[PDB]
Formats: sequence, structure tokens, C-alpha cells
Amino acid sequence: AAQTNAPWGLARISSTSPGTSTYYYDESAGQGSCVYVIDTGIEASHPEFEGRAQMVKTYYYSSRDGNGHGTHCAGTVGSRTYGVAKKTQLFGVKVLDDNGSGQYSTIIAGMDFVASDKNNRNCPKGVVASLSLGGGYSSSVNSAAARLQSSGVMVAVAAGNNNADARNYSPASEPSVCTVGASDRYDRRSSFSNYGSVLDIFGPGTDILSTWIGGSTRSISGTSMATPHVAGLAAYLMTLGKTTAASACRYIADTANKGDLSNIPFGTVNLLAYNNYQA
Repeated sequence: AAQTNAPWGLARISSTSPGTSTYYYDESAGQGSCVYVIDTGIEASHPEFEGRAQMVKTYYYSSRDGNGHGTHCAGTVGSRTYGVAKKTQLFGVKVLDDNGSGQYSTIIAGMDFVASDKNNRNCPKGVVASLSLGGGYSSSVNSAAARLQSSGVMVAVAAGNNNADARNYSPASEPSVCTVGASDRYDRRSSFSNYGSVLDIFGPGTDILSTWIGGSTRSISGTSMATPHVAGLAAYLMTLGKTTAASACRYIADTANKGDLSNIPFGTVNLLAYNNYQA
């Protein structure tokens, strides 16, 4: 299948060179997989989700996304026009308030919730969790992310937007999950992207067009935007049978475009997520 005039990040993950405009992908499109987006919520009524999105848990007064961040991330995972895995099932868990903030105790509860809730869902091709959030180092937050990964869920987390070593941020610094940095459309490390040896993979993160609340769209930037590219790619590869939740991060690294990024500090991997599609 091919989507012409795609957002640049989708085109980039299906190409060996920057500057293309077509997203090439297998028609299976993540069908039969499930992605939990743990964030500010999802506007599930957005036409771009086609009935495939559902809020399953909130830690606040409402399940509505009153911010937009979670709806944007979910759109990069699996919306029709802006998504990597266009037939996946999306589940929203609202651990961040409508200002985009949340306490660590609530974020931990949301991770433990997903590890249990997935056993009540029909996800024959596997389960992914996308965490576009983080803060200062916490061994309790790292431990919760490791539990979620151990329970059989492919966990992808943002490296953070401090132009610093991700070792000092959580859950970015948990080794057992997939830690995602951000790149721009000219194959540079995004100027805000964290770096360091704990990074596993880079994805498109600068000027990412996706869904927004009120049935709208907008472009924003962050490692928050790179993470759902990798989460959607994992769901897509699990549906194709190429990998499992336990090994998807390693498989994505193994099959990545290597050495193509600039402004990568010594000791950080030079790997850009790639779907290896062949017509």
C-alpha cells in the first residue's frame, strides 16, 4: 500500500533516504494488535480514528482529553491519515491532567493498570504501550516500566526534551524498555532531543502533523512525537509476525537505518526506525 503526500515522518520510516513524500506499508496495517496510549486521554470521536479508539481508564474527573497531547500521540500511532499502524486498536489511559502534568504515583498506577487490563482484551497480534511523558530520575517509575515490559507489553518511552543525557530522567533511563530520541526532516538529531547510551532508537520528532482535539489537526515537536512512531512501528511488525513484544525494540534497532543521522554525540546510537517495506 502507499499513501501519497504523507506527513514527512511516515515517509521517512519507509525510506532509506530523507526527502521523500510517500509512505509505503503493508496493507495489514497493524490489524489485530493493540496500543495503549498513556497520556492526557484520546478524543475517541475524532473521525480520523474510525471507531478504533476507546478510553478505558482515567485518574481524573473526566476521561476527556482537554489538552490535545494524548490525541496527537494516538494519531501518530494509528489514525487513518497521520498514523503508522492504520488498523490498530487504540486504548486511552488518562494519567496526565489537562495541563499535561501528573504525579508519579498516578503514572505508576496507570502502568500497572495496563499490565492487568490487557488480559481482558482481544489483541491476538500483541500489545504495545506508548509513554510520551517523563521527569526526573525515579527508581519507582523505572520499576513500573520494567514490570509493564515484563508482563508481555512492548513499552516505548520518550527520551525527553532537555538536550541532556537521558540517564537522569524516568522512565527514559530504564534499560529494559525502548527509549526513543527525536530527529528532524534533514536527518539531524532534534535540537531538544536527549541523548546518551540508554537511547535505543530515533524516530521523527520535529514538526509532526497529527490529530488534535476539537476534530482538528496541528503540528508540534518533541520526543513525545517520536515515541508513537516507534510504538506504531512495533504494532505493525508484530502483526506481520516479524517480532514479539519481548524482542521488538531489539528487532527495530537491528533493522534500522544506520549511520544516517547527524549531530549524534559519541556513545549514542545512530539508528533511525525503518519498516523495511518491499513491494
